[PDB]
Amino acid sequence: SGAIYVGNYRVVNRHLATHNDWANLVWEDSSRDLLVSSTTAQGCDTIARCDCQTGVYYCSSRRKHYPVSFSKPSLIFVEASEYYPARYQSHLMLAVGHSEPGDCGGILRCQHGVVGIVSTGGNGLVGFADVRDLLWLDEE
Ligand SMILES: COc1ccccc1CC(=O)N1C[C@H](C(N)=O)[C@@H](C)C1
Ligand SMILES: [Zn+2]
Repeated sequence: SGAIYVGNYRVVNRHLATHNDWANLVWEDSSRDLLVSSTTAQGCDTIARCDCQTGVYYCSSRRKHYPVSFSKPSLIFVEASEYYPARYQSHLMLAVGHSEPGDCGGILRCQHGVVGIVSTGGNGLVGFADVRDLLWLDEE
């Protein structure tokens, strides 16, 4: 589990969105595994607007933050899970790192801010849904 809280937005994995998220929906995209809902309170996270390919992510199944090198956002084939069939997921970045299904939502960050959230993994890989192109998260 986990979310990004920037401005009056909450960014979560679409597959973990709650009824309150759907009832306060701003934007969702199944191909990216992302959903954004509105919040009453202002958040403290800031979004990175950069080209970093190194950062640090939070892994709840180890209670640890790990440094990682990750690929550029791309269209990658992801195997079937409890939440989606096997399909291509867009804007996904892969790294070598520990992950388990409930690690989705952990933040990946660089010196500029939040880069994305854990969305996929297995066998010593972890995949992150990028948010750096969603410029509207920084306003209104
Ligand atoms: C945290 O991910 C794992 C880690 C180890 C093993 C398996 C997983 C699960 C995993 O790969 N997915 C990909 C799915 C997607 N974003 O399409 C999502 C619903 C679950
Ligand atoms: Zn950066």
